[PDB]
Amino acid sequence: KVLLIGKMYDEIGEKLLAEYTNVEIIKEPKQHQIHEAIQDVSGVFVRYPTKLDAQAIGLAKNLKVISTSGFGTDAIDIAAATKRGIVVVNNPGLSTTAVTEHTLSMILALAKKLTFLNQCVKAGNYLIRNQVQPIQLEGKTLGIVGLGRIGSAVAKICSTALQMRVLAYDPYVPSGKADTVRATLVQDLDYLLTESDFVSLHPELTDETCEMFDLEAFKKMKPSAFLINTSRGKVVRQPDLVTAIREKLIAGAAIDVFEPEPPAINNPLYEFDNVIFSPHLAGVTPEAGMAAALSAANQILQVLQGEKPPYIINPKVW
Amino acid sequence: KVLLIGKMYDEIGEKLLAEYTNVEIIKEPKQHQIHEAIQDVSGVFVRYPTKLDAQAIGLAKNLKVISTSGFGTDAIDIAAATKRGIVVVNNPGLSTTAVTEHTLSMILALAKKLTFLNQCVKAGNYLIRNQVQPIQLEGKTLGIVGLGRIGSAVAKICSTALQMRVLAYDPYVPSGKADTVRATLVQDLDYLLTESDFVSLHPELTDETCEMFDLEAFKKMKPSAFLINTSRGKVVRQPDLVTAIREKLIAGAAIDVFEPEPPAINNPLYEFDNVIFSPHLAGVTPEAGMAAALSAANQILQVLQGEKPPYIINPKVW
Ligand SMILES: NC(=O)c1ccc[n+]([C@@H]2O[C@H](COP(=O)([O-])OP(=O)(O)OC[C@H]3O[C@@H](n4cnc5c(N)ncnc54)[C@H](O)[C@@H]3O)[C@@H](O)[C@H]2O)c1
Ligand SMILES: NC(=O)c1ccc[n+]([C@@H]2O[C@H](COP(=O)([O-])OP(=O)(O)OC[C@H]3O[C@@H](n4cnc5c(N)ncnc54)[C@H](O)[C@@H]3O)[C@@H](O)[C@H]2O)c1
Ligand SMILES: NC(=O)c1ccc[n+]([C@@H]2O[C@H](COP(=O)([O-])OP(=O)(O)OC[C@H]3O[C@@H](n4cnc5c(N)ncnc54)[C@H](O)[C@@H]3O)[C@@H](O)[C@H]2O)c1
Ligand SMILES: NC(=O)c1ccc[n+]([C@@H]2O[C@H](COP(=O)([O-])OP(=O)(O)OC[C@H]3O[C@@H](n4cnc5c(N)ncnc54)[C@H](O)[C@@H]3O)[C@@H](O)[C@H]2O)c1
Repeated sequence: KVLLIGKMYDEIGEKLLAEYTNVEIIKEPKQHQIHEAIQDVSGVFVRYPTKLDAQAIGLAKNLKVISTSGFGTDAIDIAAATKRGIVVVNNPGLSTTAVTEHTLSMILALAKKLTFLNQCVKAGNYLIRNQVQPIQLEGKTLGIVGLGRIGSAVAKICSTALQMRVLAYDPYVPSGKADTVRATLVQDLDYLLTESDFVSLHPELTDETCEMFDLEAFKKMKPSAFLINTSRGKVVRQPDLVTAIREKLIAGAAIDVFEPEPPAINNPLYEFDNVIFSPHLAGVTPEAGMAAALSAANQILQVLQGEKPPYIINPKVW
Repeated sequence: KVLLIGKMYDEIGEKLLAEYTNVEIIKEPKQHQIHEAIQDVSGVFVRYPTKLDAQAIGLAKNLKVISTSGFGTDAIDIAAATKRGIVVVNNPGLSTTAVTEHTLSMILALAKKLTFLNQCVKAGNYLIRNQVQPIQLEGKTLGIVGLGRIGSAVAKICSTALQMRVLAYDPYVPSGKADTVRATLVQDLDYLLTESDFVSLHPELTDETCEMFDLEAFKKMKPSAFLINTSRGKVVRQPDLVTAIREKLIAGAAIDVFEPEPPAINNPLYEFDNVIFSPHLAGVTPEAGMAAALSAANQILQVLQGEKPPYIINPKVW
């Protein structure tokens, strides 16, 4: 009595759901296919970015729970569920460890000039060791923008294990949270820009953070400093980032998120040896996919058994 | 009087020697320049790889201490110094943090397939994200070969911060050292090979460890496992490593040390996308150079004051 609008990130969530419910799978949804199989179901799983409009909720009679595939909920008609007594739940933060490790990977890679030194050896220029010198992270200053799930885990590892001085900028967290991860929360963003040897951004994308890192920000940063962005592409005004690299306002950057996405085949950032990329894979591990599949599949069984799930979007229904 | 055959890695070691001794510096030393300036000095610092033969030792009348720039001592005639009552000291272990960070850099890089994913994006193959999936380190098993200065620091960070199960193989270490870094010391090496998802080498190069990682070792390793070598090139028999990669006995490797060194323009390892390189820079940071310069400069002053230095190579002179 459950419909899967799109496949889950891991098959374990499908096997678990088949233990307790009659499961139906729609693989590539169109405007008409969804409804003719949604009219009688009691639970629905929506894969981002597939959309679920008011026409779909109106036809699902026994529907009691809507679950997204991840944090994204913009494609779902929340209003149609709050009035009808339907609880809607998302699955956020289940790739926190993945991006935390991925962020660390890019900080170390920039410090050890990894991708550059790899090509030099691969092209027989092993003697580049006489001209290039890596950087030791122990003792350097890390600037964390956004002390959320990822920012805290990154801060915790860099301050204690890597023995870095971690500054944090996040006005929406209690003043005592930065001390729990041995970081120092600051109130002025300019202070974090001038003092950091590395700047890694993990904030939510808001109207405030949209293009928060423009040319005005890059000027304040040390010329030897580096930028890491695993959050969202729009957080950095990319032309100003191209300017900072070319005019050497910063020593380099590591980029997992782009604007626009996907980045064009001839992105000007590709030319620089001090900029490295990953194709938006920071939170894409097999383990993270299982967690999203489990959390989404399991919260379905919670509502069908009367238990309050942890990630309700409309609390006015409980 | 103290002679510097070559500059120290940092000027701080030279300033310290000038505080207490009459210091002379030869920047690009020749064999005959050494002879004409060593006759009256009482301490000498030799920058690798310059050689100090019996002819130079024989001409140094007031000589009481010889200090190398690092761990390397093969260019010094120890026998000719041991006979004349001259103490020889090296400078090992002064880049422990550097190699620890560099080792971590390569473990993360392999897990996130960094250089491969970097080239794909830079060449317009951004859609490689649909075919390749990174690895999450949390929960995987790290096999540390050699639980010394570097092996312990790598173990401590990987066990607690990165949340890995850390195994260690080292028959010459007390059983309780692995517990101080939240690792598990094992007595059978085969156990570490079969259980590890990552194997990182940090042993001393002895006749026991010489080519310790041959084809028999690679067969026991998981096909999904990776190899990291920042210790010495002879610890891995390079042909067997080339075979293991090509026959897919292991998932990849990271190499900072080679045998032979330097690697040629046509090293067979270069063809593979799952093998990454650094040109023997794991322990080469500005901080590491300062520490080595201090230790080398300090052991010179220690012998000139009658104090026993900690890194004597020929203890039979004391
Ligand atoms: N991929 C990365 O993560 C990363 C990060 C930082 C720097 N780099 C690269 O590493 C190199 C060193 O970093 P830096 O900040 O000290 O730059 P730098 O210009 O301040 O000093 C680098 C030295 O190495 C020499 N050199 C640099 N690039 C070379 C090349 N392609 N071929 C031959 N010789 C070269 C230069 O003559 C210079 O003296 C730069 O080319 C930079 O683009 C790469
Ligand atoms: N590259 C990937 O694969 C990937 C995966 C997951 C998440 N992300 C992104 O990484 C980022 C971090 O994720 P998260 O789980 O930590 O989110 P989160 O909700 O846990 O934390 C976001 C933080 O941003 C802070 N913040 C809000 N406005 C700010 C501002 N003006 N200045 C500074 N800080 C501000 C908030 O107080 C919050 O603590 C998000 O933007 C998310 O979309 C990327
Ligand atoms: N740190 C690194 O640089 C690193 C580490 C491991 C693997 N790799 C590379 O990543 C790729 C995938 O890793 P794997 O161990 O899972 O290999 P795999 O043989 O287990 O299969 C990988 C999957 O991705 C696809 N794929 C593999 N190589 C591809 C390529 N060059 N272009 C497009 N699609 C490809 C295949 O269709 C397959 O389904 C391999 O090419 C491997 O050499 C790089
Ligand atoms: N730039 C570089 O890449 C760089 C820098 C420094 C050192 N190194 C090399 O890496 C290693 C540095 O490690 P370290 O500083 O901790 O030295 P270390 O002496 O403190 O540790 C070496 C360990 O090897 C262990 N070992 C000896 N025989 C073994 C065996 N048969 N099996 C397993 N383990 C054995 C010893 O018990 C010892 O603990 C050395 O090989 C050194 O030459 C490389």
